[PDB]
Amino acid sequence: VDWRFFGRTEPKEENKLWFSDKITDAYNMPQPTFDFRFPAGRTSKEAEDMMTDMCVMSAKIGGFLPGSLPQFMEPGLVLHLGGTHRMGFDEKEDNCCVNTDSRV
Amino acid sequence: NVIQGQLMSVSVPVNTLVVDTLSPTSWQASTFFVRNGSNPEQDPLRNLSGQA
Amino acid sequence: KYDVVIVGSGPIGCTYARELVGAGYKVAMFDIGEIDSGLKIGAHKKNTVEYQKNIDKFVNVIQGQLMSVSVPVNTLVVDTLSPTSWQASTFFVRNGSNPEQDPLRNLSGQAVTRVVGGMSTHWTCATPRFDREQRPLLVKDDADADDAEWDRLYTKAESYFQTGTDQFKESIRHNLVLNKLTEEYKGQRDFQQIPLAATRRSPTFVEWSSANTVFDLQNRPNTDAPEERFNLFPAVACERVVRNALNSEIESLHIHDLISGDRFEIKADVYVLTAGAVHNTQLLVNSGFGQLGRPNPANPPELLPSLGSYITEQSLVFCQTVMSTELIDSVKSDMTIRGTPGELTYSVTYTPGASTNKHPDWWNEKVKNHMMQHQEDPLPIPFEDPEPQVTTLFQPSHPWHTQIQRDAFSYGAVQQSIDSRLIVDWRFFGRTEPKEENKLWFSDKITDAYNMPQPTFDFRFPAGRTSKEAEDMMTDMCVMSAKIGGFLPGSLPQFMEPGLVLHLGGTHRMGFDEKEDNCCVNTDSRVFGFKNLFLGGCGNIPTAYGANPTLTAMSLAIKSCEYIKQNFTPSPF
Amino acid sequence: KYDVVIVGSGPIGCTYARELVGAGYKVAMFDIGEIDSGLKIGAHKKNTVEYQKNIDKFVNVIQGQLMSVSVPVNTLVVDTLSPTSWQASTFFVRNGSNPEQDPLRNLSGQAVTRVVGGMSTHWTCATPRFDREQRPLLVKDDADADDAEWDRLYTKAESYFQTGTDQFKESIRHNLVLNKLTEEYKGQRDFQQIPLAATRRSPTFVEWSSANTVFDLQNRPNTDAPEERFNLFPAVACERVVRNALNSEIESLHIHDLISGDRFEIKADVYVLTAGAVHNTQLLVNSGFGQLGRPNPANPPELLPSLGSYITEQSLVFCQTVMSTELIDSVKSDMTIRGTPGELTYSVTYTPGASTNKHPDWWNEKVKNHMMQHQEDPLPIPFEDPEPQVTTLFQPSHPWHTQIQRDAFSYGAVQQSIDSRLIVDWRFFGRTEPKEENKLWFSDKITDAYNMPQPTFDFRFPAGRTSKEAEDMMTDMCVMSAKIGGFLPGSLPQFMEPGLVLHLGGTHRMGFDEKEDNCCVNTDSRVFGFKNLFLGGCGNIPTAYGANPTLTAMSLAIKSCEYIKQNFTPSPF
Ligand SMILES: *Cc1cc2c(cc1C)nc1c(=O)[nH]c(=O)nc-1n2C[C@H](O)[C@H](O)[C@H](O)COP(=O)(O)OP(=O)(O)OC[C@H]1O[C@@H](n2cnc3c(N)ncnc32)[C@H](O)[C@@H]1O
Ligand SMILES: *Cc1cc2c(cc1C)nc1c(=O)[nH]c(=O)nc-1n2C[C@H](O)[C@H](O)[C@H](O)COP(=O)(O)OP(=O)(O)OC[C@H]1O[C@@H](n2cnc3c(N)ncnc32)[C@H](O)[C@@H]1O
Repeated sequence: VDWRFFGRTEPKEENKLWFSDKITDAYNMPQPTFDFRFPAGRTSKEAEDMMTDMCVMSAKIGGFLPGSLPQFMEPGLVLHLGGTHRMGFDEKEDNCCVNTDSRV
Repeated sequence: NVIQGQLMSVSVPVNTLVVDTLSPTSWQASTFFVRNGSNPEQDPLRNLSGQA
Repeated sequence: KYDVVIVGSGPIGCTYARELVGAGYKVAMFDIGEIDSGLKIGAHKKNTVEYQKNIDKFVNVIQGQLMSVSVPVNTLVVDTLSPTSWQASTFFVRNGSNPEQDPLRNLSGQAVTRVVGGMSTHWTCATPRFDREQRPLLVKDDADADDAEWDRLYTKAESYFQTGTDQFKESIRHNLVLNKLTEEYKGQRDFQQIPLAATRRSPTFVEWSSANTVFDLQNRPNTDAPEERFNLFPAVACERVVRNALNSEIESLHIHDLISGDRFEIKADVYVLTAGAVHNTQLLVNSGFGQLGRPNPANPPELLPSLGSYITEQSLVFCQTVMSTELIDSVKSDMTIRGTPGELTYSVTYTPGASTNKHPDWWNEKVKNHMMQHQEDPLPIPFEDPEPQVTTLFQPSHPWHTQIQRDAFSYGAVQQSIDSRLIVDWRFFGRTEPKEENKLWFSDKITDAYNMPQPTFDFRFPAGRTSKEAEDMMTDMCVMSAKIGGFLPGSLPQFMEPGLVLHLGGTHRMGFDEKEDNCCVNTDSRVFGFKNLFLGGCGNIPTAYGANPTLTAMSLAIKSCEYIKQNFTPSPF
Repeated sequence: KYDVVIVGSGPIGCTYARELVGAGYKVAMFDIGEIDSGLKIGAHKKNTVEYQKNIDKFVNVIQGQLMSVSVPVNTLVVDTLSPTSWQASTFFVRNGSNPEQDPLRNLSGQAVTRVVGGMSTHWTCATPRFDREQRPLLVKDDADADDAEWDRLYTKAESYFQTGTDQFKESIRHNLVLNKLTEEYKGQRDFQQIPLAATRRSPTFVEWSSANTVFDLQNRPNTDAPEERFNLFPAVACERVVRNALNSEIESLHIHDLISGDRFEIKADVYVLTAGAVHNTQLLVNSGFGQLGRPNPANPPELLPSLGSYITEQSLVFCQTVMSTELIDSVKSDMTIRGTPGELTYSVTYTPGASTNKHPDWWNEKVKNHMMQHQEDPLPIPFEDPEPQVTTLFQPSHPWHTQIQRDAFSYGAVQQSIDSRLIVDWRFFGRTEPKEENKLWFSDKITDAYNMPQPTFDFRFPAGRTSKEAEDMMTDMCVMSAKIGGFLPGSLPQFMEPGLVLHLGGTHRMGFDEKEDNCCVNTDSRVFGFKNLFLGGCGNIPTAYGANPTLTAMSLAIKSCEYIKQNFTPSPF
């Protein structure tokens, strides 16, 4: 049995996806670059509490499989990236890019 | 394998792993230079290395 | 001819030596292994200046002297050989494997050490007492008297080992870990330093105890002990104790000198076997106790039917953690920190004696000095900080022993990327119910490297409580360790191979009545029916225990020595 | 105050001790390391009965005492940590790494051993002579006289080491390998047993030589040597030799007692440094020879400008093979074999003395007995067969040393599937041209675990001949080994990490003229300009060599002792 537990990440202004003005990708487009750390506070506290929850819960079904012991996966392997062009009611007030009609 | 076959990494930092078991006749650079499609802008410690 | 012969120069044999040499007996001691620890015979191998400056190297020394007890026949397929290479058509018995061994009913991790001083040349030195729930009875039907007997014996044992609980009191990391854990358990689990057989000599050097601490193993008489009589004979395999016909006395010991190759017999009044849990059993079975060969429930042994049954070994779980931001920041919580490290304006200061300080001035001085003198280093932990040595001892509500430390460890290339000061080891040790079906037996056909009957395990962790607790123990380590930091990749929470822990007991177990308690020795460690044969070691322990057993084994050995002293007279000098 | 002080108790220090104690000098010897080899001080650690019954365990003992010289700063990314774990924002200097070390210009495999007896406590004991093409000149402009000098010195060195070439003559596997290789090379390469410093005591036990063989390291005078004077002082770090102003004499040696922590100075007439290739250099640079810090071509050292330059280390390639069907079948070529193993009609017979037999009766007896008494075993090789010990020595046409053996090896789980009798190790060792740009230097800021200037390598294998030969050497091992069997998966042909081989030379090299030969010592191993300072060890070797260097180092040390004997008078007893 596989266990995958997925945590929530607070949006923080310092967490960015930006694009190189010099370097390009395979399609000659500006090369994507991440400036990302999991926020301190709630996000990190919950992530570790989440790991513990999976250890506790999974023990009810059986022991860990060697070679697949409890672990954090590499950041962004999960592919659930959001907030790169985020929605809100007011551009300035909600620090966002699109409205609730997804209109820029 | 099908999943792995179509996930292309977004930003790969410059690799700095030391391989010092090469033959003396093999060419080797004196630095860990930007290679193999790595992104030289990418700080390896502030990445989403798994993003694809 | 001697008064007493002791087989094995481990810390339990040395306990007998210490007591009986001191009492004026003419003692001989034999060990199959050799003197290979320095001029302090049987001393701890980690007590060199060079090891304590390169501590992770010591794991190699441990590995170098753990020889696997029973290896099953290997059936791994290698089909990438060249076509010209020879290959058998079957997975035949090879490379010292034991063909009697079922690979799925083994203690694959069980190993033995054959060197003077035994495993005490390399052990971790943790010497906790067993609480009542883990401990065999020495007095029946009076718990107070039983507690008093145990307290007196353990106190003497702690004396011999030089057990202390204060040698790591000035470690920042020790404190950091202990102080956090004790805050998080609501007063319902107590955390202390692991009781350690060790004496600190300086802030960077600890003299770990060993067999040598217990008894120095020098031949006597000598200048320091002109009226004592002791000889030690290394590289002598003890092969057989010779039973009389009535099974009431041992009459000699057969030995094989490994150097000359000659075989002798040695006469003593008293024979003590302290060859370890595995090798005590083997020597007994080779002498006609229990039985050789696959055991049959139809045909039980007539002599010591319980020998080699009810064996126990602990479940062991392990991980490492990387210390949390919260804890690293707390190290420096009392400091005012201004500027950027390495720049002209950088400073780290504290106010001595301030009441709002979390830490005493000794801590703050060390941290401030480290931070100001090593501005290239981003951690507040000083460089020669002693390692954490933390436990919460076994209790009914958490019936497992715990050790939270930073022991010698061979980090992989990627783990070595993590600063060692951040790394904490977790080892949790479970207790195993004694079950008659769990056995150590010996082949009637196959022999080991010393031409002795080959040991074979028939072991599974008992169903019920033992297995339920082991898994609850794994969970406890996941929960507890999360309070200090996340898991270190490559050292994620795992069960270790059965018997890697080396806390095997019950192979020649103690009780009040041979039949009623299904046992082999009485509370004097005397073999039932025999006037003059005693066994010492963890194999005597008949109970389900989680804590490290050597101190308890030693305590039983002191009691056994008292019996010998009360009943056998030393020969005249 | 002593006549002679020797720094280091390795086999080269013991050579000086042997010669000079014997000649009647009052000798002191210091070693930073401790006595930890048994009561035979400085003896080979593989000389226990237990290791020779469990030989693959000995690799752990070697690993346990090789401390890396210079480790670069690690920059491996671990990004699978929990978010609560502390992490630095940079790959900062940690875990004892050397921040001066360029990771791409290192000898990452270089390590040192600090124990009494040095590396001779664990070495492989191969003691070949160097042919002319590898060997420094002791006499200029007369090759015959040079050859005579070398023959006399090597002969004495072989005596001290107890070097032999016959101790493995009855190994089936030795023969199987040697006899095949010599048939396949058309008479143009000669194969012999590796000359080994060792004395066989029985068919399953070899007493490997060490420093102890050379000099027993017991204090004198003693009962065996009432008129000799020697003291050995372990756990003493030798820190500095004190130069006079004219750089013509050493005036004292500063020492640090590691146990008490006190620092002393010791006066002698003669100072000999035998602390190894790395640590001789370090002790000299700490005493003001050469220079501390990153070297500058602008600003060369005024004292011993060649110290720490022209360093050489060998290229080393390795694989293992699994013995071919052709060779395994040849073992039993003289046998008539009828029936199926384990069945009533199975038999294996030969005709003694038959002329058409390929093998002598001693071989055929062993094989027939093995095959008939172990019918469960599919191989014709007896179980306690000694290991192969085969070489073809360096020659102009194949300028690399070779060793074809079966040494201690920690096989992975899958390799352990292959019967050990089938497995053969290949190690080929190349020669490295001395180049001025190849350096060992010492940090002016960073210190090692003993508070001494931190060693740093600036090394690449020279372009040209050295690199061309190394790759030709790899190819030679692929070609040669294929004659015996295919490669063992997990041990495929590979270059080992630079300096793992531990045959570093040229760090304080010998020659006739300091300026002309770019060197540090003369052919008496005397430091140029100094009346009373001598260096011993592989660091003296100035040439490109492939063969194992210790015997050659020892030969130079005997010559140095002769000079000391001719020029310094022992003090009166
Ligand atoms: C391996 C080790 C063990 C250890 C541990 C960590 C490791 C890496 N840490 C421990 C700790 O923190 N606390 C604790 O209580 N125990 C720890 N251990 C285990 C401990 O070392 C053993 O429990 C203890 O050493 C047992 O003592 P004992 O004296 O009973 O047995 P021994 O040390 O194994 O020595 C027995 C000897 O007798 C010899 N021998 C064996 N067979 C023969 C024969 N046939 N003839 C003559 N002599 C024999 C051995 O060679 C040996 O020295
Ligand atoms: C590691 C080993 C080495 C070895 C080998 C296999 C391995 C696994 N096999 C070899 C073989 O088959 N043939 C051969 O010729 N060499 C082999 N080697 C290498 C060999 O062991 C060395 O070449 C030899 O031991 C060198 O001898 P030497 O006497 O020059 O040096 P040493 O053995 O390193 O001992 C030097 C000692 O001095 C000490 N020390 C170091 N620093 C100090 C200071 N500051 N003060 C006082 N003492 C110092 C050491 O502790 C040491 O014992």
